[PDB]
Amino acid sequence: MSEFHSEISTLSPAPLWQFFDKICSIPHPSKHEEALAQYIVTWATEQGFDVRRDPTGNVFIKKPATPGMENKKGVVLQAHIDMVPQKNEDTDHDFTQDPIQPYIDGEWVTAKGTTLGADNGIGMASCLAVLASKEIKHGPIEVLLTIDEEAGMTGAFGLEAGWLKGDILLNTDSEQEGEVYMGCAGGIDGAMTFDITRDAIPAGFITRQLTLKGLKGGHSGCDIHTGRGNANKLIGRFLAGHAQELDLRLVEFRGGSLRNAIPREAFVTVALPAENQDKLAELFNYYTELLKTELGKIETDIVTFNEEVATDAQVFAIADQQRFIAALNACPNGVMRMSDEVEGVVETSLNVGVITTEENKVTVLCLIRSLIDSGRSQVEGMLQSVAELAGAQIEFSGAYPGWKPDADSEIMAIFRDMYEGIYGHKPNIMVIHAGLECGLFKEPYPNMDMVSFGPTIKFPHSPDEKVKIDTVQLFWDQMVALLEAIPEKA
Ligand SMILES: [Zn+2]
Ligand SMILES: [Zn+2]
Repeated sequence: MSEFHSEISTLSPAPLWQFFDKICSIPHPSKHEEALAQYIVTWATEQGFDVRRDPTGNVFIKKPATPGMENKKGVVLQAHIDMVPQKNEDTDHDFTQDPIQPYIDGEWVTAKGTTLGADNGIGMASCLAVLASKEIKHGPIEVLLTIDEEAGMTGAFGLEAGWLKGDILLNTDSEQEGEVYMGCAGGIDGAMTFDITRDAIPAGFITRQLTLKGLKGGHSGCDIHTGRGNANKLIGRFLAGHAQELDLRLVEFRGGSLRNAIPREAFVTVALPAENQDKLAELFNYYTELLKTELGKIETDIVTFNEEVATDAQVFAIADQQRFIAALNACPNGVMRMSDEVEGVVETSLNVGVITTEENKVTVLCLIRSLIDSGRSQVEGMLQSVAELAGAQIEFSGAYPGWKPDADSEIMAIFRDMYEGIYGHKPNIMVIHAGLECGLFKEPYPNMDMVSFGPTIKFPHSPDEKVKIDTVQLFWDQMVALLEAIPEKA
C-alpha cells in the first residue's frame, strides 16, 4: 500500500526470504506438491546434495557437516510442502495454477485475496536457506519435506525408519516466536450405538422438551482442562437419578455438534403423565439451579428451557431407555489423568461430544485424546466395558499417534537454554492437547525426540494469513543458534 516498491526478496534474512519468494511463485496446495517437489530436488541436485525421494512422496536432502562437527549429532529440519487453498470470496485464483502474490504491508507480509502459505513458507524456505548457507557451522544434516499437512497429513506416516539418522528433529510448523512444543495428544474417534425399539406413548402422557444451553462450549482438545460443562452429560445425569422416580419415558435425545467440540447445547424430549408436570418442572428448575451453584464460576450463561410439543412419537422401550441412560451416565468424560512428567498438563481425556437419536438407533459419538498412546487404549477399553455392559456396540477409527513429552530431553534443554542465551528470558515451552504432524513422526523413530517452533503467523488458512516480518529474523536466529549448539554423539 504505502511501501509499494519494497521487495520480498530483500527482507532479512535474504537467502530464506528469496527462497520464500520462489516458493510463492510455484503453486502448491495440498495434493499438488509435484511441481515444487521437483524444483526442490532438481535444485538440490545442482548444488550436489544426495537427494532421494520415498515411495509416498516426501523429500530427503543430505548435507554433511561443516569442518569441525564431523563428530556428528545428526539433525533433521522439517516442514511440509503443501499450502492451504483459500481465496477471498471475490478474486480470481486458480490454486492449481496461479502463484501467490505476496506483498509487504507494515510489520507484516500477506498475499491478497488468498492464503499466503507462510506455513511453512516461512519454515521450509528456512530449511532451504540452511542447505544453501555457506557459513553456519553445523553438524550432519537431513531435511524432511513432507507432503500434505492440511489433507489428513498423508505424508506424515507416509514412510518409516531407515531413512533418517540423528535422534533429533526440528519442526518449523508452530506459529509463534517464543512458543515451543515438546509433545502433543494422539486421538481416536469412538461411536457407541444402540439398537432400540419403540413402544407407544401411554394414555395422558403430556410430552415435553427439556433443553439445556448457553454452555461456553469449546474445543475438546485445547479446552478440556477447564471446568466447562458437557451438555450431553448434564441432561443424562438428570434422567439418571430421576427418570424412574418421575416415571417419564424417552423419545428424543440430541446434543452437541461434532466430537471436536465440547457440546454446549443438548436436549431431550420426553413423555410423562400430566400429573408429574409441575413436579418435573420444579425438579428440573431445581436441577438447573444447582447447576449454576456448581458451574456458576466458569459457566456464566447457563440456561434451560422446558416447553412441550406433544407429538407422536413412539417412546423408547423401557429396557432400551434404561441401558442407554446407565451407559451415558456411567461413561467417563473430561480429563482422565494429568501428566506428571510436565507441570500441570492433561495426559488423557475424552469428550462425549455428539448424541443423535433416530427411529431404532441411538448413537453416542466421542473422541479420546492422549499424549501417552498407552493411555488412549486404556480409555478405549473402559468405553468397551461400558458398551459391553449395556448391550451396545462401539467402533473405533480415525486413530493417530501422540507425542509423549520427555522432560529435560537434550534438545528441549538446549533450546531452552540457547534461547535464554539469545533472549533475556525463556520461551513459552508447551504441550497441546491436539494433533500435530511431528506426532505421527513418533510412530517410527520413537528414539527421536524433537521440537516445534517457528515465526509468528496470524490467521493461517484464511485470506488474512499475515506473517510478522521481524520474527522471521528471530525464527532464523535460533534456527541457527541451536543448529550449532547441538552436542556430539560418538
Ligand atoms: Zn497449516
Ligand atoms: Zn502447518
